[PDB]
Amino acid sequence: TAFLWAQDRDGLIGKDGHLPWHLPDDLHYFRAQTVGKIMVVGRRTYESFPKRPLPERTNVVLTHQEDYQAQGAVVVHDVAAVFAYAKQHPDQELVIAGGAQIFTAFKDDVDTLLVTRLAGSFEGDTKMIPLNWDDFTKVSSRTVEDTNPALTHTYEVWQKKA
Ligand SMILES: COc1cc(Cc2c[nH+]c(N)nc2N)cc(OCCC[C@@H](CCC(=O)[O-])C(=O)[O-])c1Br
Repeated sequence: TAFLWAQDRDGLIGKDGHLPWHLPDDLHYFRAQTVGKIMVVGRRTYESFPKRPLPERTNVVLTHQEDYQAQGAVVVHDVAAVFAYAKQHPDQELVIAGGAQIFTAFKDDVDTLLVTRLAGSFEGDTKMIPLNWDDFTKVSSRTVEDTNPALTHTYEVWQKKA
């Protein structure tokens, strides 16, 4: 299982139910880090995607609303239904794309961290969840410089130690 996210310097992830920034290079990497996989999102992060569902992946939407309708997405109500879906498909990797209430609900079962780190600081209201960064190694780090310098970003792959 991987966590897919992008933060600012301080660990901010969201503002007012949307992204605090617009970064196109990172949302092209959101597409193709999840083209083909089982993508898990909380119900609020699903509703804030422009296309609903976004294509070519399984979108799994976690919601406590028994009646919630998302045509073409896998609508489930608890974590044990996400893993009971992921057990049915042994060839598709599980990717937890957020927000903060879903990254709490799979905190214990993550093995990889796919972080984008923005060099700047943005205003918002949601942070990334606290994680034991000492339990993971940074394997791979690739920087991309943007002509807005707050938007210069590093893509970092972390993998959990034995
Ligand atoms: C709510 O706002 C968003 C937040 C994210 C969240 C997010 C972004 N980036 C990263 N790396 N981690 C995240 N958790 C993704 C997203 O759409 C991904 C869009 C993929 C599009 C192509 C987008 C593009 O043209 O760049 C597609 O059609 O597959 C949107 Br819109």
